[PDB]
Amino acid sequence: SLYGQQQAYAEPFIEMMDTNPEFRDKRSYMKNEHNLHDVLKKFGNNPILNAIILTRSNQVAMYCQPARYSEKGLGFEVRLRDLDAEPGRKEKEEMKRIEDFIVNTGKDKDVDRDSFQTFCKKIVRDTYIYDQVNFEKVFNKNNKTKLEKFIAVDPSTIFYATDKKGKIIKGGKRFVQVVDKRVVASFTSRELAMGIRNPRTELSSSGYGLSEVEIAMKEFIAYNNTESFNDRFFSHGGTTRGILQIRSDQQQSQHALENFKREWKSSLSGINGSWQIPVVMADDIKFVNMTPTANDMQFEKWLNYLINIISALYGIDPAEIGFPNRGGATGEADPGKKQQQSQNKGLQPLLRFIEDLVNRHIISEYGDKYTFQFVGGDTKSATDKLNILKLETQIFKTVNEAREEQGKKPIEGGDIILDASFLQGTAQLQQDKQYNDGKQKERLQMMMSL
Amino acid sequence: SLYGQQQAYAEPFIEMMDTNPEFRDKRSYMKNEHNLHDVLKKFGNNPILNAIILTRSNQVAMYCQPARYSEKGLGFEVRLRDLDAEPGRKEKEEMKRIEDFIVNTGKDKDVDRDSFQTFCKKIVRDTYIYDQVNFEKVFNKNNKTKLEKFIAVDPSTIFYATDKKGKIIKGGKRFVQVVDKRVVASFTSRELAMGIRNPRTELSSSGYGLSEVEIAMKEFIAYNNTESFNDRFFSHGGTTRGILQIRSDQQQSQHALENFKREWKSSLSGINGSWQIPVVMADDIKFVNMTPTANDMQFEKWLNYLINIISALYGIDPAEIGFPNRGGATGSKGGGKKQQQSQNKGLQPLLRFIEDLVNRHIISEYGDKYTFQFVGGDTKSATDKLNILKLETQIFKTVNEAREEQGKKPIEGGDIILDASFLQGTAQLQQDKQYNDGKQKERLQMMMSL
Repeated sequence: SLYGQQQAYAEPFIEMMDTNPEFRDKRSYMKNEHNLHDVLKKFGNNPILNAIILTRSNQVAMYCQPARYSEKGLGFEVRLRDLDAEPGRKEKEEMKRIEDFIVNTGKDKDVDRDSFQTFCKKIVRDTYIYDQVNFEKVFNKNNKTKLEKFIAVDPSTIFYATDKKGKIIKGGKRFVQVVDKRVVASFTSRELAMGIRNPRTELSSSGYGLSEVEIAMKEFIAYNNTESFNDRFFSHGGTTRGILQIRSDQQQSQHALENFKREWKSSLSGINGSWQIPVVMADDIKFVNMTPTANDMQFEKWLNYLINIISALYGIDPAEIGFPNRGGATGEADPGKKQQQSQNKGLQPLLRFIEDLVNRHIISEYGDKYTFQFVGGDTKSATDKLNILKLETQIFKTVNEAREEQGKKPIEGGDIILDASFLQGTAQLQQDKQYNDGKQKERLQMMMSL
Repeated sequence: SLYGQQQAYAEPFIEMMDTNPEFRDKRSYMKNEHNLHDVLKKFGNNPILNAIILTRSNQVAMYCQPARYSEKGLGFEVRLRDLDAEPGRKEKEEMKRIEDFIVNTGKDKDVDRDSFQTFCKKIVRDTYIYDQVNFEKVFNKNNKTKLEKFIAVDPSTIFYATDKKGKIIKGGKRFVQVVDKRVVASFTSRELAMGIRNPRTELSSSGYGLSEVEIAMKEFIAYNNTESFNDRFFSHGGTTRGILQIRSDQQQSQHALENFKREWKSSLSGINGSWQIPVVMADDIKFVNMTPTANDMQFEKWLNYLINIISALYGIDPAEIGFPNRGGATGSKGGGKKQQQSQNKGLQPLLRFIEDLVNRHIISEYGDKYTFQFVGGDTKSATDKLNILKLETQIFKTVNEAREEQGKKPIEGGDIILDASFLQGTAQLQQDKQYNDGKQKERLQMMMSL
């Protein structure tokens, strides 16, 4: 079973003829092809796809540092799940250790290992080429329970392992690594993550993703063709403006024509000849125009159309990558702005996907009490914090509580709210005390008299 | 019966010739087709349809996490139905357990199981391809009453089961799974959900949905044809600008013409030849133009029109997906309001549909006291909460009640509202008390004197 024991079938009921009994082939949507990722790998140098991958991964890279150490507060943090909990002395250190582990991408620091930044850039590129992310988790050899490293692995080499009965293996070696169409390694679900953004219920999809490169492939071909078309004007074309037809009773001999070419170039070529006019006394002279007087690129609208569609599949603004956004007219609790809508639509899903992968696979080694999240900045300058506390000191905080939150010594005459009504209250209660004191003393004096 | 015992017929009275006695065929609206879902499956790779499915499912994916743990408040929550109730100590834990179950998509955590995010993306894709969502509910083997997992199922495999009398089964195994036109599984209403967005009263609709892909199918075909037309200029066309007609008493031999081609390319081709002009002394020379001097894509308006219709059926702005908008040329205005309206107009129906499905099928296992809802954020920052409490402390709250809500010890001189009128009242009442004390003591002393 793919997920677990179920009475509904989740895989093709009849075993399709995979080339190998041991793993499920990555069939194209129409099953016209069985090695789809070897097709898609050919597009990894596409300039548009690479512009998207680079812009997205550059945006992502800003979060990669811990917010804890980043004075602007931008980055990620590891936090307790419950907002109501106060972390214990050991929990704060364990969270700092997990943060450090993530930063180093492993237990010890080692310059030979990817940083978290390099890891994230890798898996972003892999998502947008293959729609398949894999990274291996390597546990300590002496203690299988102790994680030491996680490293991203080439997704084109990772396949679901299949039983001889054509069923996908669960609980065992769920995954195999295949090179030259032989299995070179195998992994359990414990040892290898797989992440997919575009899941399908389709039985024959066999749990694999769905690349936008597959969907947009016709568009990519059309784009490539129009680029080659426009370039071949110079590379292969005839740029010749026209033919100068000179006509007489008989064609000139080749010798005559070649010394006429010499008179021409010696009299009219370059800057030196540039404004002279030839006089020619042929019987008739005609010039046939074979090209437009002013050439420019063709099919520009076609290009914009194609690129707009590809951008809509990837969820990016064409104008963010130097193209017209067809239709223009750009579309929160914050007073945000139109562009931020595009930023958000592009950015939060990818970050959330990465968060999901990290939470499921790494933090889960430390148990569910912790959470990994990326966090944006805050609008909490000294001015804003002082305004907030200026209200809390009216509503809640005595001077000394405020000072204590700063670590500043309490002062005699603190422990009061800074409101005149509070003082009128305390002056009332003081008078009340002095009155009750008088009343009780005179009562006592009368009782002693009686 | 389809719904229940009723005297109005809800199904075709005469049994239509279904291919199999055991299940109801998914006939097309006109009954022109009996295998409708195998028709629609061919469109699941359409770039427009996939752009819509991906944008919608990316929008939905943000809500999958619990709001409880999300400091911005965005996500979902499990809640008591009544807003007036206060949850008991055990109810809070039961709600947390149900939330955890939903997040994990099952009782235990298991990296091999779909997350809720993957489930939602799946069922969104299924709604927008088939207008049919199915997921199986798996109960504990020892206790059939205890739910363990829910898993999304391929909607193309799920059919209504029919009695030998051609009536749809109720109370029994209402559903069957059919693969290769044999029944591989069966389900009760307890074990399988079905969700439909586009219901019909039409008797022959037999309880199935209605995909927008079926309605728009002509438009999709026209789209495909216009795309092929525009692409075939490069793939198959003659791009040849024109014919250079040279004419003389007799055509040149092939040898002469081929060494004329050699003179031509050796003198005029590429950048190297780019600005030279040939002189030719044929009797007459003509150039016949066969194409426009400037080619571009054709039928662009037709494309915009088609995609506008498809977007209007799906309820999405074409500008959201990279097309000019005509239905709202110059956008729309009145009611950030433009963004808010467009976003919610797309998103809220699908979210409400998922909520309804979850409430009916999952939460109902725990009884009607609870509800599952997606919840947006709120503008309830510390600033807003402090403003609110700054009013409540004038209207309701003494300093000490506020401090208690913070868990901070009450202070002598609290128990007062921070309004000067309240203190002026209490200052009056104190004097009133001192007067009544004097009056009563002097009354008693006078009575004792008399």
